[PDB]
Amino acid sequence: NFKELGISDNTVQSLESMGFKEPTPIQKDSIPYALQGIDILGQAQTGTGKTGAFGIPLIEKVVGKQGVQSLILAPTRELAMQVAEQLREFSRGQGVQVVTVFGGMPIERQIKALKKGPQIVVGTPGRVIDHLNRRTLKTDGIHTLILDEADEMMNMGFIDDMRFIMDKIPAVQRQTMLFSATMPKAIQALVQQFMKSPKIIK
Ligand SMILES: Nc1ncnc2c1ncn2[C@@H]1O[C@H](COP(=O)(O)O)[C@@H](O)[C@H]1O
Repeated sequence: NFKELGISDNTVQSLESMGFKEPTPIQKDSIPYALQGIDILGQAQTGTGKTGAFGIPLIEKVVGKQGVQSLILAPTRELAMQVAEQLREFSRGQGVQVVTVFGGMPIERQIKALKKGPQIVVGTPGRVIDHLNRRTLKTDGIHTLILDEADEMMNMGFIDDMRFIMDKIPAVQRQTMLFSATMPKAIQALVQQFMKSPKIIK
């Protein structure tokens, strides 16, 4: 169960309340490794429980810390919103802020949210780069970087954006996770250059 995987009591209560009675296979396989700080390469698709697989240990990692601690990249506004909603449910009542940054709104609204130093930022690669270029997303405290559906981000033209983000965020103290159903050459290059010999989970 989630307790036996190493998850704290308050987070487990929140998971139970959202209907997570038992971990999924990918959560059982990933979570103990994610908690150990190891880089993870997940070959998984929606339906597996992959949001919980990265999100649950991320909550355990950032709770009680200050400033932007983690960045999750998603291919679409819709997936970003869904991931952010789940993370807010996981972390219910523990003082964790989650901020979403994607296109379609003026960037001023997001800048204001980022000034408060949310522990978790979830965004699309293009919008994230806008904040990096404006210095409104500080990378100095970012200790976890998650690429959700890396193949889909590449299908939408974001490979250079992903490369840039992975190069710009300091790597030595960073834990990186990459989830993707397919791994074409461009994605394999990201793993080889920007990750630390990740554990492969299938
Ligand atoms: N351990 C679990 N028990 C029941 N439902 C879950 C569990 N983990 C994830 N889910 C749900 O599984 C669906 C697929 O999640 P994902 O693969 O993260 O897109 C989502 O609706 C989640 O809420």
